Amino acid sequence: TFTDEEMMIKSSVKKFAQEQIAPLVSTMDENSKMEKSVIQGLFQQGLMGIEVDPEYGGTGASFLSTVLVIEELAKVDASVAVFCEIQNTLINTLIRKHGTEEQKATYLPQLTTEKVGSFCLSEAGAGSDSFALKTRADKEGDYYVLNGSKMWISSAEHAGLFLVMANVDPTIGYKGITSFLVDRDTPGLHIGKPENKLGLRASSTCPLTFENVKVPEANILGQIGHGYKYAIGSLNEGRIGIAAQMLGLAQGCFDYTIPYIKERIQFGKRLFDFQGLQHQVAHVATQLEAARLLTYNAARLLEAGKPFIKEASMAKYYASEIAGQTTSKCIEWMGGVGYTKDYPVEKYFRDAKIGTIYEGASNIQLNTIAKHIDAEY
Amino acid sequence: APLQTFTDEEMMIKSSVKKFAQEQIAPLVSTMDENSKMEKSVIQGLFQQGLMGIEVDPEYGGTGASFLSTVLVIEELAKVDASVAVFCEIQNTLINTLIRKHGTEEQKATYLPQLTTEKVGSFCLSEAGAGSDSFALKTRADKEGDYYVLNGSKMWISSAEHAGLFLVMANVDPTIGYKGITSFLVDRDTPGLHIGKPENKLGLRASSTCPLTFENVKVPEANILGQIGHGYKYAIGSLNEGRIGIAAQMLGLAQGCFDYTIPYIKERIQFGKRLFDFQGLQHQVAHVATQLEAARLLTYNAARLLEAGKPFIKEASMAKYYASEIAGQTTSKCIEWMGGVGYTKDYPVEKYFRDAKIGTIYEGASNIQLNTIAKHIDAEY
Amino acid sequence: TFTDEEMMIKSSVKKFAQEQIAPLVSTMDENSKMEKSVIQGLFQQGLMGIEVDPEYGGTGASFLSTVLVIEELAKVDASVAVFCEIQNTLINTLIRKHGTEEQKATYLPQLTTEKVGSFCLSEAGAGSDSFALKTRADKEGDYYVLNGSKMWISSAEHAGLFLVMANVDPTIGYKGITSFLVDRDTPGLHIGKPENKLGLRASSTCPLTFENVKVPEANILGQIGHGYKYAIGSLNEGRIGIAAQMLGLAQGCFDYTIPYIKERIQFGKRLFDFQGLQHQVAHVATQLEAARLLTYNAARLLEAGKPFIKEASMAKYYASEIAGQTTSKCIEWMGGVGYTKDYPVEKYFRDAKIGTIYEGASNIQLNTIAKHIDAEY
Amino acid sequence: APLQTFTDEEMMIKSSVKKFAQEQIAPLVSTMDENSKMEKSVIQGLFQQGLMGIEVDPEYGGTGASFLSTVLVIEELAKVDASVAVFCEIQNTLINTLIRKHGTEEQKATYLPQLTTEKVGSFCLSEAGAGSDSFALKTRADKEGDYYVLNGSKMWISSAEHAGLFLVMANVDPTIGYKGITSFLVDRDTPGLHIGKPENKLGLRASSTCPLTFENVKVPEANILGQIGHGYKYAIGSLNEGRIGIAAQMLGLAQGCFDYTIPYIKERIQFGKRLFDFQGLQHQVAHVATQLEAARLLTYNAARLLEAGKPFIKEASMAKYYASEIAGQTTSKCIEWMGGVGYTKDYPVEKYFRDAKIGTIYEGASNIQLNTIAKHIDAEY
Ligand SMILES: Cc1cc2nc3c(=O)[nH]c(=O)nc-3n(C[C@H](O)[C@H](O)[C@H](O)COP(=O)(O)OP(=O)(O)OC[C@H]3O[C@@H](n4cnc5c(N)ncnc54)[C@H](O)[C@@H]3O)c2cc1C
Ligand SMILES: Cc1cc2nc3c(=O)[nH]c(=O)nc-3n(C[C@H](O)[C@H](O)[C@H](O)COP(=O)(O)OP(=O)(O)OC[C@H]3O[C@@H](n4cnc5c(N)ncnc54)[C@H](O)[C@@H]3O)c2cc1C
Ligand SMILES: Cc1cc2nc3c(=O)[nH]c(=O)nc-3n(C[C@H](O)[C@H](O)[C@H](O)COP(=O)(O)OP(=O)(O)OC[C@H]3O[C@@H](n4cnc5c(N)ncnc54)[C@H](O)[C@@H]3O)c2cc1C
Ligand SMILES: Cc1cc2nc3c(=O)[nH]c(=O)nc-3n(C[C@H](O)[C@H](O)[C@H](O)COP(=O)(O)OP(=O)(O)OC[C@H]3O[C@@H](n4cnc5c(N)ncnc54)[C@H](O)[C@@H]3O)c2cc1C
Ligand SMILES: CC(C)(COP(=O)(O)OP(=O)(O)OC[C@H]1O[C@@H](n2cnc3c(N)ncnc32)[C@H](O)[C@@H]1OP(=O)(O)O)[C@@H](O)C(=O)NCCC(=O)NCCSS
Ligand SMILES: CC(C)(COP(=O)(O)OP(=O)(O)OC[C@H]1O[C@@H](n2cnc3c(N)ncnc32)[C@H](O)[C@@H]1OP(=O)(O)O)[C@@H](O)C(=O)NCCC(=O)NCCSS
Ligand SMILES: CC(C)(COP(=O)(O)OP(=O)(O)OC[C@H]1O[C@@H](n2cnc3c(N)ncnc32)[C@H](O)[C@@H]1OP(=O)(O)O)[C@@H](O)C(=O)NCCC(=O)NCCSS
Ligand SMILES: CC(C)(COP(=O)(O)OP(=O)(O)OC[C@H]1O[C@@H](n2cnc3c(N)ncnc32)[C@H](O)[C@@H]1OP(=O)(O)O)[C@@H](O)C(=O)NCCC(=O)NCCSS
Ligand SMILES: [Cl-]
Ligand SMILES: [Cl-]
Ligand SMILES: [Cl-]
Ligand SMILES: [Cl-]
Ligand SMILES: [Cl-]
Ligand SMILES: [Cl-]
Ligand SMILES: [Cl-]
Ligand SMILES: [Cl-]
Ligand SMILES: [Cl-]
Ligand SMILES: [Cl-]
Repeated sequence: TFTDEEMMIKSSVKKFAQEQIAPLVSTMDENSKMEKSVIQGLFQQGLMGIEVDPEYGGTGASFLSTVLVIEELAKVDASVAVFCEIQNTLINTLIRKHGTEEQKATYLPQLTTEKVGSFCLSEAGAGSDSFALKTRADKEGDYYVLNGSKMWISSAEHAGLFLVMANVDPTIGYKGITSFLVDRDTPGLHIGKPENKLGLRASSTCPLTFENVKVPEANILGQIGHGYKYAIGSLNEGRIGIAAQMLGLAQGCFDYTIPYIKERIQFGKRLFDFQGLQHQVAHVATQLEAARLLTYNAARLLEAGKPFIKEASMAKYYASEIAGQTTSKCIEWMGGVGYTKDYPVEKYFRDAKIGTIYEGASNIQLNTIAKHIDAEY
Repeated sequence: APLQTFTDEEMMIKSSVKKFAQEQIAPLVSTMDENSKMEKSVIQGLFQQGLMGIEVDPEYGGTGASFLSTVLVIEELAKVDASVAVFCEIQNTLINTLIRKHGTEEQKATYLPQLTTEKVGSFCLSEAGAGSDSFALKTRADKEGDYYVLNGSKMWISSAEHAGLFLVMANVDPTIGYKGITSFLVDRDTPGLHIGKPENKLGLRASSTCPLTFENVKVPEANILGQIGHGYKYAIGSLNEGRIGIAAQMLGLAQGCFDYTIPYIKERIQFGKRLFDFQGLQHQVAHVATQLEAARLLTYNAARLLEAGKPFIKEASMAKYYASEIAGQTTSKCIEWMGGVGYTKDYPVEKYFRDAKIGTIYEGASNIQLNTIAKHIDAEY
Repeated sequence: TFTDEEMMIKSSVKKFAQEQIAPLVSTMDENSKMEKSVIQGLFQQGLMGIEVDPEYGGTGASFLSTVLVIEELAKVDASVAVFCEIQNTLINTLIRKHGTEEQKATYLPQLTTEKVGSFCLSEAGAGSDSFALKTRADKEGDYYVLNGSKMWISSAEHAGLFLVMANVDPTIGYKGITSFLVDRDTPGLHIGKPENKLGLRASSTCPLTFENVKVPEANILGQIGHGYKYAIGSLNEGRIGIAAQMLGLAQGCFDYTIPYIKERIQFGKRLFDFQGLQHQVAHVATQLEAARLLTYNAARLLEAGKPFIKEASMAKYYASEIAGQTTSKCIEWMGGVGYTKDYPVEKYFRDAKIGTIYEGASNIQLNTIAKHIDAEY
Repeated sequence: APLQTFTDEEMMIKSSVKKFAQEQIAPLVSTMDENSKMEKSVIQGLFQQGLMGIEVDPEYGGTGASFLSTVLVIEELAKVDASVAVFCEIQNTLINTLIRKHGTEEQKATYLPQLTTEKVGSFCLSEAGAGSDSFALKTRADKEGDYYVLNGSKMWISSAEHAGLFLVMANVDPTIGYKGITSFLVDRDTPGLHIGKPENKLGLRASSTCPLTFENVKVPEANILGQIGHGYKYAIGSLNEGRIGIAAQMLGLAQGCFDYTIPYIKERIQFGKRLFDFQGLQHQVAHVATQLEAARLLTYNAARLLEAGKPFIKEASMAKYYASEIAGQTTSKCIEWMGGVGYTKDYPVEKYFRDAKIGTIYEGASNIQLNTIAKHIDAEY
């Protein structure tokens, strides 16, 4: 039961996705390249500043709107959904919450209209162990020198803004981790070739290297040493976003597959009429239902200002795990055609597999959930 | 708002039941299980606390609360004793609802004040040859003057040992199949009605479960509940609601089991660590917690859909299937997390395990839930 | 494919179980009491000395014969099976392997004819962490004083011999653990009342208290400080025994249930003809087949003198887990009648649940398998 | 003796294929996957190593080895590349077996020497309207003098791009249903036979999978393989063995993936620990190891049952179902254990994952395997 605005935004995104994205899904996947038409369409439609204030060109909508947009996009293409998720839930939120009036006035208008941001936390030696990051920041008078590397950076290929976590004092561990706003065009910053991936292929995923990258002191986001707090704070909200992506992906796969099994006839009946298959369908539908409830409930808790971290982890864990199961089963229900790239279900399957890995792997979600359970008893 | 946000009345009712269960039920749980016998004090308490007429209008002695209140009461009772919870669920969700929905004004005035104050009802559908296939029931009702004569048998009748009222589904015209099935309000002490000995069961042992036989049982024509030949409709309609009620029971028992077990694994030490600090065990606990959360949301959402007058049958089936399946998994894992002590009757987790197993069988076995969900999915595409 | 002797032993055990045990299963379960007639029959049939040399009244059979016997008994009553498994795989084996010729001459003739043995490792503070056992043994000239308590001792109510693990020097930790042959009627040895259990109810499970229990130095089994090794060695073999018990229990439950679902009619069909149910049955059958192959292969690896520990753990883990799944499903396939004590499937379900707990709980089995996988690469 | 105790010849053949696969196949696996194109060198190499006539008698240029040897060759190949394994599986367990078991002495003398040395065969059963329902195939064979004229189409034909021989199931009398189905030996260069474009696939990409069409394809009556109208029996007979072959492929690919992943999780450090030392991950690994072990035993036992002339169809279905299902779970878990690198094509685990998914679909989808298993269980009680 959504507000009028939430319902309108959902219907608008559904139309946009069907008309502007669906025709391109296959070719974007094949060539690991999101089309400019889609990217600029997202900005044009106000989908890159959903919660940002209108004064900065934002839509001014609710967090649940962002969730419904992510879900609705992912029903067509999970790659476009995460592209939208990163901008809204990681980049925009961090700048909204911790930016100075100066930083907000500068960056938010660009971020709602044409500039793409990348969230730069992970390194080769700091994946699940994010706070072991070795990218360092040395204060030299009016600027900081950044040295290190990042790995797996989503949207980096054409990003203009990099939100970079770097340690200003490695002798104090994670409490030296600080957030920096870094412009693309700066000596020493290199964005490498996008990875060649199993799925999520249209979402660029690039290595970064920082060779004596110089960042003005005014480009520190928030307080020195609090960057670890901002990283995991934004990722707590990001887990709801990834729950929504995984949900939408799984739903889109399911929605496509049921009409097929209704129409396909073997042994004189609809595939849907074999009870073994009906039971698998019903089991999966129940899991999709549970996933949707967990995702929306986490979102509503966040909106209400209630504790939501355990619930966000629960949604991301469950939705990502059941998206793997849903997509795997849909290929089977389709049979042979499901194994071919002429049908969409094999892409949903390839895309879903990422969900149990990024924004905190499944084991990490369970660790977080257990910590919360320990504190409740 | 979040699914766990309740009205003031819902919150107050939940709180009262928690207190009542802990004070009046918990000390008797073990004895009742051991002896397969519900205590009169507990039955009296349920009535005295208003828990047998939760949604019934205050004009008939009821509390006039929401359906979600009934769900919360069942859950809360089941955290302490699943057998007491089903006793409450049958009265509210099957018996009272059938009469509230399909009774004449005279029938409501006559039966509801008794059902809210002292009289227990039994729902009588199933037979030896008609379990999942309920509408193959062979109990027949033959019209003689202004009465019907009932002949046949029923099986698996819960609360029969104490019930004053039996809501009996019987066929008035077996040649038209299910469309002959009719609901009858049969009083306990009607000549020809025999209540057999209670089953010796794995769990839910304090809830009496008895066979019935009908030998020329005379029932006035006025004692038909609703329209002749619509008994099948009324039975399954009430069971659609009862499925949310069984979801609530399964949820509550799984939660009670889990809540008991976590403090133990935090306290118990092996290899110098709390059991809770073994990551394998932690992951299992977190996975189970997630399933409990999903089961809760499914159950409450089904209840809210029902309250909003929205379609709820698929969702009720989803809640019952899911809650019952994860109640089995939850209780099975809790025994393991407890270790050896979990396998003994000196601890409560083995009873929760035995009790949970019924949830995938009664009020429509799991396969039947899946068949129902599939029918709705086919209609949606 | 088995040897002529293995086939003959299996066939005679099947007969003995159906004629002498089956009629008593319900009552033994209801009363939590093993019948003396059943115990006498086990000894009389040569089932309590399966691999013991004929010198000592044994049957002189193979280890796989012991596995087949435990499986066949468990098809009728898991409680009777474990009684047999403890005697053969834990007690007899330890005395055969580590006994002096005088100890063998004394105890093995008794253990094959009338005397029941109990294996005494676990304590309240030492279950999974067995080697944290606090029962101590002090040498006082020609004897050892044992002080402490044990928990969960199977067969204790009837046992004339207790094989006890006690620590002779706790500063050395587990390397002080030593094994002692203790006669029932020794002062200071108190056997508590049997546990009131969920299942395996006919197998007595008692606490023991050792208040200054004096064991002659002649009654040390093996070398001092090597008791930890004997304990876990016998338990490696015991794990194959419990796999066989769990296999038999699950197979007996399955074998009972299939005729019912073929005979029972709903909606004008045999229950067996509903495809959802068929698929569940076929899935369980596949797991039963896999559990059997794991159990027998582990047994053959032991007999061939090949490494078998990883394989024994895999068998016990898998067979116990699928015994729980099989019995849970069988109740569902039977419907209402499966939930009543008038039918046998609810007992199989209560009995199966102990399989993932005793003889090293599932998590411990997985830790062991992981240690071996670690060593293979 | 344990199921992993082989004959000296079986051990020798396993070792030989391991060496061949590592030296001749491993370097090319990524290119073949990327290009969807099997390399000529690999196919030539399979023939040269004697891997395309494993069980064929030496009088026809075969090795005359055991069926378990074929299983071990398939397993060992799939550890490196499941596409190459299926290429070998079809030739040995479908094509060579059909002709060995049901060919005349003349057909054996003509075809087996070709098939053991240079000629690839395709097995042509499935159609767009006849997948799981194979025997609903509509390809017709009409008698015209001493010849049969084939008309229709096939779908999903593996190895078609390279095949010189097509074993085609066609119905000579559609009015008698499945009893009209007949196997035909059809040369690639027969007029009227057209091989369509290879499918663009999720995995198994180096194995060509093509549609066929038959326009008045004239076959001499001597080219019927076996008895007219028994082609349904021959086809499903060969598929019962092929199910053990696919079990072996799924087993080998899962094992290869597993074997690659364990050293990685031993060496990768996070939070100061090897990934292998996180107990949650350890338990997942141990669980997967147990499943692999169980799949191996099911696979080898089914093979040994077949060799002993014992009933093996239920066991073959159990092996294929179980191995395919756990290959999916194994490869899915390996990607997770690897983390980010597992999701990239620079590492080999994502290909195992994509390849494994075909296992639950071809050679009789999982549901069909369960149906077959159930039919045998019914006969046993
Ligand atoms: C396509 C893609 C896009 C991404 N997007 C971004 C991005 O935009 N910005 C960014 O900063 N990062 C991004 N990530 C990085 C992502 O968050 C990491 O891949 C993830 O955190 C896991 O790190 P890892 O790959 O180093 O795996 P590892 O940390 O090496 O984990 C491997 C396995 O070890 C297990 N494991 C690790 N630690 C524990 C533990 N303590 N307990 C139990 N199990 C454990 C994990 O659960 C996992 O199963 C992206 C990654 C990918 C693949
Ligand atoms: C303790 C207890 C209390 C009960 N309470 C009551 C009560 O108060 N009043 C009352 O009327 N009944 C009551 N029931 C009856 C209960 O609802 C039935 O046991 C249940 O509906 C199953 O019927 P059955 O036992 O005959 O099993 P069956 O119908 O024989 O089912 C056996 C198995 O077959 C499967 N199956 C059956 N049909 C299909 C199908 N079409 N497709 C796929 N699978 C199928 C089922 O899912 C199940 O797994 C109670 C039962 C018990 C055990
Ligand atoms: C009926 C019965 C009969 C028995 N028979 C005998 C007998 O004859 N003789 C005898 O000596 N003993 C016997 N046992 C004892 C049995 O072996 C123990 O109950 C078992 O080893 C577990 O010990 P615990 O009960 O203290 O549970 P705990 O050790 O407290 O374990 C509880 C849970 O914690 C988990 N856990 C513990 N350690 C770890 C770890 N390192 N990593 C991950 N998870 C962990 C366990 O897997 C389990 O899930 C019997 C027990 C029973 C119930
Ligand atoms: C890469 C590839 C290679 C192949 N190789 C060959 C080859 O060389 N030669 C050849 O002839 N064929 C080959 N096959 C065809 C393959 O065997 C079929 O795809 C398979 O039998 C499934 O048929 P289908 O694709 O039409 O799916 P369908 O028959 O439409 O099945 C779709 C789904 O419906 C379910 N279903 C169908 N019937 C039932 C039932 N009765 N009960 C319960 N569930 C049911 C299935 O289990 C599956 O989940 C190949 C296929 C592929 C994709
Ligand atoms: C967050 C992280 C890195 C912390 O692990 P670890 O180093 O073991 O953390 P801890 O020792 O428990 O705590 C360190 C600090 O983090 C905080 N913290 C840890 N998890 C948190 C969470 N989920 N939410 C908020 N704070 C958290 C702790 O409160 C502590 O801060 P303070 O000293 O100010 O109280 C880990 O749990 C995690 O989530 N890793 C995956 C990160 C991720 O999602 N990456 C994906 C990037 S986009 S694909
Ligand atoms: C309800 C029942 C018996 C019907 O099975 P079946 O005979 O296959 O039903 P159908 O042939 O699909 O339809 C029969 C009638 O019931 C209706 N119906 C079936 N399921 C229904 C449901 N869940 N809700 C409402 N109506 C339902 C049908 O619409 C039809 O009525 P109409 O002719 O008025 O449209 C079966 O689905 C079921 O739920 N069985 C278990 C019953 C149960 O829960 N027993 C427990 C008692 S307490 S333990
Ligand atoms: C065996 C036990 C107690 C060891 O605990 P743990 O902390 O892992 O011990 P470790 O540090 O691994 O090693 C201690 C010694 O035991 C040995 N050991 C451990 N597990 C072993 C096994 N499965 N087989 C053989 N030896 C084993 C080690 O080799 C070491 O001996 P050495 O010092 O001579 O090399 C534990 O893994 C276990 O299995 N617990 C359950 C015990 C059980 O089955 N109880 C049931 C009784 S009847 S229900
Ligand atoms: C075999 C097949 C096609 C037919 O199923 P179905 O319609 O239920 O067949 P049935 O009615 O049970 O029996 C039809 C005939 O086939 C026989 N048969 C069926 N399954 C058999 C099996 N597994 N082994 C041997 N014979 C079998 C029957 O005995 C009967 O022949 P007879 O009249 O001589 O006794 C189906 O079960 C199957 O296996 N489908 C998948 C086919 C496959 O593997 N395709 C892959 C090609 S390569 S990817
Ligand atoms: Cl803003
Ligand atoms: Cl991108
Ligand atoms: Cl009312
Ligand atoms: Cl009662
Ligand atoms: Cl789930
Ligand atoms: Cl001996
Ligand atoms: Cl005993
Ligand atoms: Cl399994
Ligand atoms: Cl030959
Ligand atoms: Cl090819």
